Amino acid sequence: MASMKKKGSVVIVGRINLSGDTAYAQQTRGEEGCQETSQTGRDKNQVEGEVQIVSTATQTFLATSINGVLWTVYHGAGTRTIASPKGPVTQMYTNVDKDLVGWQAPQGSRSLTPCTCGSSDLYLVTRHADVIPVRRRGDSRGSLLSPRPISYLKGSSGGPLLCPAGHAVGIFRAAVSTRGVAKAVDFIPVESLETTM
Ligand SMILES: COc1ccc2nc(C)c(O[C@@H]3C[C@H]4C(=O)N[C@]5(C(=O)NS(=O)(=O)C6(C)CC6)C[C@H]5/C=C\CCCCC[C@H](NC(=O)OCC5(C(F)(F)F)CC5)C(=O)N4C3)nc2c1
Ligand SMILES: [Zn+2]
Repeated sequence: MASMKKKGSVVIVGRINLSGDTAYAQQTRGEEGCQETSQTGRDKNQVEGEVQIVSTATQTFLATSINGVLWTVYHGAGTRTIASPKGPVTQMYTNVDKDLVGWQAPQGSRSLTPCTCGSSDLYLVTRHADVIPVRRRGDSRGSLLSPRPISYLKGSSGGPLLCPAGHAVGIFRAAVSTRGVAKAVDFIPVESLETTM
């Protein structure tokens, strides 16, 4: 009982810069500092942007700010706190049935606006700053216009699907693959986020 360990916090280790005309990933913290920060839960780094790259001790994925909430997947974050300048921050949303968790958006982040366009021409942003066109096929499904191996999508759960105007349409959750080729993606629709709020 006295030897029971405590799981570390999720740690922001970078971001996907969507500011200019070129999307590109930036790293803000290395492996060693990530491990240190996950154990203390103290992260003094400045946060910027909409899409964060986050990591635990064993997994790395994405987290996206929408309406002042940093959203990500439960299968990445579990019930973990997130590191912040003042210590670990407890999740304000947890829904395992949706594979969804959320924390208050970090100070300095920018939030995407929920989409009300009703458009089916979407764009998935990956951890490698690829902007993949995706056609919406259902409430929670979309097909890649250019299929590719699932390797290129691994580590991008928690990333956004965006409409043509840059609104948040959903959060990337799972990949539909055949023979290792991702033909479609499963995502948490922004409306499901809005009802959880
Ligand atoms: C524990 O408590 C919970 C509660 C609810 C929950 N709900 C889920 C739907 C779920 O799914 C698992 C994780 C997800 C994934 O890996 N997601 C990423 C991703 O990148 N993760 S990650 O960032 O690398 C990582 C692991 C660090 C965090 C985007 C994928 C990228 C590549 C796929 C790799 C092969 C996998 C193909 C697989 N496909 C699929 O399950 O098909 C189903 C389905 C669908 F419609 F798609 F839902 C009916 C057809 C898939 O995508 N899985 C498997 N786990 C949970 C767990
Ligand atoms: Zn829109």
